[PDB]
Amino acid sequence: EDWDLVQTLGEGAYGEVQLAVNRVTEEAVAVKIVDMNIKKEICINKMLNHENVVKFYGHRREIQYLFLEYCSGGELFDRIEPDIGMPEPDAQRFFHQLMAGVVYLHGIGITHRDIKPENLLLDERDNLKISDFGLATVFRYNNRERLLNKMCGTLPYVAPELLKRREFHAEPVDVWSCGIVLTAMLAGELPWDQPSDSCQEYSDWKEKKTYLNPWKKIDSAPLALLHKILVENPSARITIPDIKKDRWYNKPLK
Ligand SMILES: O=c1[nH]cnc2sc3c(c12)CCCC3
Repeated sequence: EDWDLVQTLGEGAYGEVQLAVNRVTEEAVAVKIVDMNIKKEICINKMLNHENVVKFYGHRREIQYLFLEYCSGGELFDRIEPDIGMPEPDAQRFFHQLMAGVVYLHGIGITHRDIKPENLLLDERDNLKISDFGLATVFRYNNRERLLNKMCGTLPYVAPELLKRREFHAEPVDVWSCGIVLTAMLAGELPWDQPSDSCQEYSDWKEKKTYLNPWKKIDSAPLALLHKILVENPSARITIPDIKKDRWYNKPLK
Protein backbone atom coordinates (compact mmCIF):
# COMPACT_ATOMS: atom_id res chain seq x y z
CA GLU A 1 0.00 0.00 0.00
CA ASP A 2 0.91 3.69 0.07
CA TRP A 3 1.11 3.82 3.86
CA ASP A 4 4.20 3.13 5.95
CA LEU A 5 3.68 1.87 9.50
CA VAL A 6 5.93 4.38 11.24
CA GLN A 7 5.54 3.22 14.84
CA THR A 8 3.37 1.38 17.33
CA LEU A 9 0.95 3.75 19.05
CA GLY A 10 -1.10 1.28 21.06
CA GLU A 11 -0.90 -2.40 21.89
CA GLY A 12 -2.85 -5.26 23.43
CA ALA A 13 -6.17 -6.95 22.77
CA TYR A 14 -6.65 -8.14 19.18
CA GLY A 15 -3.75 -6.14 17.77
CA GLU A 16 -1.41 -3.19 18.21
CA VAL A 17 -2.43 0.21 16.87
CA GLN A 18 0.20 1.79 14.66
CA LEU A 19 0.79 5.19 13.14
CA ALA A 20 0.71 5.11 9.36
CA VAL A 21 1.89 7.94 7.13
CA ASN A 22 1.09 8.28 3.45
CA ARG A 23 4.42 8.57 1.62
CA VAL A 24 2.73 10.85 -0.95
CA THR A 25 0.27 13.28 0.68
CA GLU A 26 2.00 12.50 3.97
CA GLU A 27 -1.28 12.63 5.85
CA ALA A 28 -0.97 10.65 9.06
CA VAL A 29 -3.59 8.20 10.31
CA ALA A 30 -3.93 5.42 12.86
CA VAL A 31 -4.16 1.79 11.84
CA LYS A 32 -5.69 -0.85 14.07
CA ILE A 33 -4.67 -4.42 13.32
CA VAL A 34 -6.92 -7.27 14.39
CA ASP A 35 -6.34 -10.96 13.67
CA MET A 36 -9.24 -13.37 14.10
CA ASN A 37 -16.88 -8.39 17.72
CA ILE A 38 -14.66 -6.86 15.07
CA LYS A 39 -17.61 -6.94 12.68
CA LYS A 40 -19.73 -4.88 15.08
CA GLU A 41 -16.89 -2.42 15.73
CA ILE A 42 -16.69 -1.66 12.02
CA CYS A 43 -20.47 -1.48 11.67
CA ILE A 44 -20.79 0.90 14.59
CA ASN A 45 -17.88 3.05 13.36
CA LYS A 46 -19.63 3.52 10.01
CA MET A 47 -22.59 5.20 11.76
CA LEU A 48 -20.49 7.72 13.67
CA ASN A 49 -19.76 11.30 12.73
CA HIS A 50 -18.74 13.81 15.46
CA GLU A 51 -15.77 16.05 16.34
CA ASN A 52 -15.59 14.39 19.76
CA VAL A 53 -15.44 10.87 18.37
CA VAL A 54 -12.34 9.35 16.72
CA LYS A 55 -13.00 9.53 12.95
CA PHE A 56 -13.47 6.31 11.01
CA TYR A 57 -11.86 6.63 7.59
CA GLY A 58 -12.67 3.14 6.33
CA HIS A 59 -11.29 -0.39 6.42
CA ARG A 60 -9.60 -3.11 4.36
CA ARG A 61 -8.82 -6.78 5.04
CA GLU A 62 -5.57 -8.32 3.82
CA ILE A 63 -6.77 -9.89 9.58
CA GLN A 64 -8.74 -6.66 9.35
CA TYR A 65 -7.22 -3.19 9.18
CA LEU A 66 -9.15 -0.15 10.40
CA PHE A 67 -8.14 3.39 9.53
CA LEU A 68 -8.83 5.82 12.35
CA GLU A 69 -8.26 9.52 12.95
CA TYR A 70 -4.79 10.16 14.37
CA CYS A 71 -4.68 11.95 17.72
CA SER A 72 -1.17 13.34 18.22
CA GLY A 73 -2.11 14.45 21.72
CA GLY A 74 -2.12 10.89 23.01
CA GLU A 75 -4.50 9.75 25.74
CA LEU A 76 -6.10 11.83 28.49
CA PHE A 77 -4.66 9.32 30.93
CA ASP A 78 -1.27 10.97 30.36
CA ARG A 79 -2.55 14.44 31.25
CA ILE A 80 -3.45 13.30 34.74
CA GLU A 81 -0.63 13.68 37.24
CA PRO A 82 -1.04 10.87 39.76
CA ASP A 83 -2.46 11.96 43.11
CA ILE A 84 -2.82 15.51 41.82
CA GLY A 85 -5.00 15.37 38.75
CA MET A 86 -5.01 18.45 36.57
CA PRO A 87 -5.95 22.14 36.69
CA GLU A 88 -9.70 22.31 37.21
CA PRO A 89 -10.21 24.48 34.08
CA ASP A 90 -8.68 21.82 31.83
CA ALA A 91 -10.81 19.16 33.52
CA GLN A 92 -13.99 21.10 32.92
CA ARG A 93 -13.18 21.69 29.27
CA PHE A 94 -12.36 18.00 28.81
CA PHE A 95 -15.60 17.08 30.59
CA HIS A 96 -17.64 19.36 28.32
CA GLN A 97 -16.18 17.65 25.26
CA LEU A 98 -16.74 14.23 26.81
CA MET A 99 -20.38 15.14 27.38
CA ALA A 100 -20.85 16.33 23.76
CA GLY A 101 -19.29 13.10 22.53
CA VAL A 102 -21.59 11.08 24.76
CA VAL A 103 -24.78 13.08 24.05
CA TYR A 104 -24.11 12.35 20.40
CA LEU A 105 -23.55 8.59 20.82
CA HIS A 106 -26.67 8.27 22.97
CA GLY A 107 -28.52 10.41 20.45
CA ILE A 108 -27.99 7.69 17.88
CA GLY A 109 -28.68 4.83 20.27
CA ILE A 110 -25.03 3.84 20.79
CA THR A 111 -23.45 3.11 24.16
CA HIS A 112 -19.64 3.00 24.42
CA ARG A 113 -19.58 0.80 27.55
CA ASP A 114 -15.88 1.38 28.28
CA ILE A 115 -15.41 5.09 28.98
CA LYS A 116 -12.08 5.71 30.73
CA PRO A 117 -9.05 7.96 30.26
CA GLU A 118 -7.18 5.34 28.21
CA ASN A 119 -10.01 5.63 25.67
CA LEU A 120 -10.22 9.39 25.54
CA LEU A 121 -7.75 10.66 22.98
CA LEU A 122 -6.47 14.19 22.35
CA ASP A 123 -5.85 15.76 18.94
CA GLU A 124 -3.38 18.58 18.19
CA ARG A 125 -5.56 21.30 19.73
CA ASP A 126 -6.15 19.09 22.75
CA ASN A 127 -9.68 18.26 21.59
CA LEU A 128 -11.00 15.12 23.20
CA LYS A 129 -12.14 12.18 21.07
CA ILE A 130 -13.96 9.06 22.20
CA SER A 131 -12.02 6.01 21.06
CA ASP A 132 -12.43 2.23 20.65
CA PHE A 133 -15.96 1.02 19.95
CA GLY A 134 -15.05 -2.66 20.18
CA LEU A 135 -17.28 -2.90 23.26
CA ALA A 136 -19.92 -0.46 22.06
CA THR A 137 -23.44 -1.80 21.36
CA VAL A 138 -26.87 -0.54 20.23
CA PHE A 139 -29.26 0.32 23.06
CA ARG A 140 -31.88 2.09 20.94
CA TYR A 141 -33.16 0.98 17.54
CA ASN A 142 -36.33 2.06 15.76
CA ASN A 143 -36.96 4.28 18.77
CA ARG A 144 -37.08 1.17 20.93
CA GLU A 145 -34.78 0.85 23.94
CA ARG A 146 -33.13 -2.46 24.78
CA LEU A 147 -31.85 -3.02 28.32
CA LEU A 148 -28.34 -4.46 28.52
CA ASN A 149 -27.39 -7.73 30.25
CA LYS A 150 -23.80 -8.52 29.25
CA MET A 151 -21.12 -7.31 31.66
CA CYS A 152 -18.65 -5.01 29.89
CA GLY A 153 -16.22 -2.28 30.92
CA THR A 154 -13.43 -1.82 33.46
CA LEU A 155 -14.17 -2.46 37.14
CA PRO A 156 -13.20 0.93 38.59
CA TYR A 157 -15.21 2.83 35.95
CA VAL A 158 -18.17 0.42 36.07
CA ALA A 159 -21.57 1.39 37.49
CA PRO A 160 -22.93 -0.64 40.43
CA GLU A 161 -26.17 -1.92 38.78
CA LEU A 162 -24.02 -3.70 36.21
CA LEU A 163 -22.71 -5.86 39.06
CA LYS A 164 -25.97 -6.55 40.89
CA ARG A 165 -28.67 -6.58 38.16
CA ARG A 166 -29.51 -9.05 35.43
CA GLU A 167 -30.54 -6.16 33.19
CA PHE A 168 -29.96 -2.41 33.25
CA HIS A 169 -30.34 0.76 31.20
CA ALA A 170 -27.29 1.71 29.11
CA GLU A 171 -27.27 5.51 29.49
CA PRO A 172 -26.75 5.82 33.28
CA VAL A 173 -23.88 3.33 33.01
CA ASP A 174 -22.03 5.69 30.66
CA VAL A 175 -22.91 8.63 32.94
CA TRP A 176 -21.40 6.82 35.95
CA SER A 177 -18.15 6.14 34.14
CA CYS A 178 -17.94 9.82 33.10
CA GLY A 179 -18.17 10.72 36.82
CA ILE A 180 -15.35 8.30 37.65
CA VAL A 181 -13.40 10.00 34.84
CA LEU A 182 -14.09 13.44 36.31
CA THR A 183 -12.90 12.14 39.69
CA ALA A 184 -9.67 10.92 38.12
CA MET A 185 -9.14 14.29 36.46
CA LEU A 186 -9.60 16.29 39.69
CA ALA A 187 -7.80 13.98 42.14
CA GLY A 188 -5.37 11.88 40.10
CA GLU A 189 -6.71 8.72 41.70
CA LEU A 190 -9.60 6.24 41.30
CA PRO A 191 -12.05 6.08 44.22
CA TRP A 192 -12.39 2.25 44.35
CA ASP A 193 -11.51 -1.09 42.79
CA GLN A 194 -15.12 -1.75 41.87
CA PRO A 195 -18.48 -0.40 43.03
CA SER A 196 -19.61 -3.23 45.33
CA ASP A 197 -20.59 -3.32 49.00
CA SER A 198 -17.72 -5.71 49.80
CA CYS A 199 -15.51 -2.70 48.91
CA GLN A 200 -14.57 -0.40 51.79
CA GLU A 201 -13.95 2.74 49.73
CA TYR A 202 -17.28 2.55 47.91
CA SER A 203 -19.09 1.93 51.20
CA ASP A 204 -17.42 5.04 52.58
CA TRP A 205 -18.63 7.14 49.65
CA LYS A 206 -22.18 5.91 50.11
CA GLU A 207 -21.88 6.92 53.76
CA LYS A 208 -20.73 10.40 52.65
CA LYS A 209 -17.22 10.29 54.13
CA THR A 210 -15.98 13.03 51.79
CA TYR A 211 -13.19 13.89 54.22
CA LEU A 212 -11.36 10.88 52.80
CA ASN A 213 -9.38 10.60 49.60
CA PRO A 214 -9.94 11.33 46.84
CA TRP A 215 -12.94 13.50 47.69
CA LYS A 216 -11.05 15.81 50.05
CA LYS A 217 -8.85 16.88 47.12
CA ILE A 218 -11.90 18.02 45.16
CA ASP A 219 -13.46 21.49 45.38
CA SER A 220 -17.07 21.55 46.65
CA ALA A 221 -18.73 22.54 43.35
CA PRO A 222 -17.41 19.65 41.23
CA LEU A 223 -17.85 17.38 44.24
CA ALA A 224 -21.56 18.34 44.38
CA LEU A 225 -21.85 17.23 40.74
CA LEU A 226 -20.06 13.99 41.62
CA HIS A 227 -22.61 13.54 44.38
CA LYS A 228 -25.28 13.58 41.67
CA ILE A 229 -23.47 11.30 39.20
CA LEU A 230 -22.14 8.62 41.53
CA VAL A 231 -25.61 7.81 42.82
CA GLU A 232 -26.11 4.04 43.24
CA ASN A 233 -29.73 3.90 42.07
CA PRO A 234 -29.48 4.34 38.27
CA SER A 235 -33.00 5.82 38.29
CA ALA A 236 -31.97 8.47 40.81
CA ARG A 237 -28.69 9.16 39.00
CA ILE A 238 -28.46 12.52 37.26
CA THR A 239 -28.98 12.48 33.51
CA ILE A 240 -26.83 14.31 30.99
CA PRO A 241 -29.37 17.03 30.18
CA ASP A 242 -29.42 17.79 33.91
CA ILE A 243 -25.61 17.62 34.14
CA LYS A 244 -25.71 20.36 31.50
CA LYS A 245 -27.49 22.59 34.08
CA ASP A 246 -25.16 21.88 37.02
CA ARG A 247 -23.49 24.87 38.71
CA TRP A 248 -19.89 23.63 38.34
CA TYR A 249 -20.49 22.55 34.77
CA ASN A 250 -21.59 26.13 34.00
CA LYS A 251 -18.92 27.83 36.19
CA PRO A 252 -16.44 29.96 34.19
CA LEU A 253 -12.87 28.83 35.00
CA LYS A 254 -9.38 30.39 34.99
O1 LIG B 1 -4.22 8.43 17.59
C1 LIG B 1 -4.98 7.47 17.62
N1 LIG B 1 -5.99 7.35 16.67
C2 LIG B 1 -6.85 6.26 16.72
N2 LIG B 1 -6.71 5.34 17.64
C3 LIG B 1 -5.75 5.42 18.57
S1 LIG B 1 -5.35 4.42 19.85
C4 LIG B 1 -4.03 5.26 20.41
C5 LIG B 1 -3.96 6.41 19.68
C6 LIG B 1 -4.85 6.49 18.60
C7 LIG B 1 -2.79 7.30 20.00
C8 LIG B 1 -2.15 7.34 21.42
C9 LIG B 1 -1.74 5.88 21.63
C10 LIG B 1 -3.12 5.16 21.59
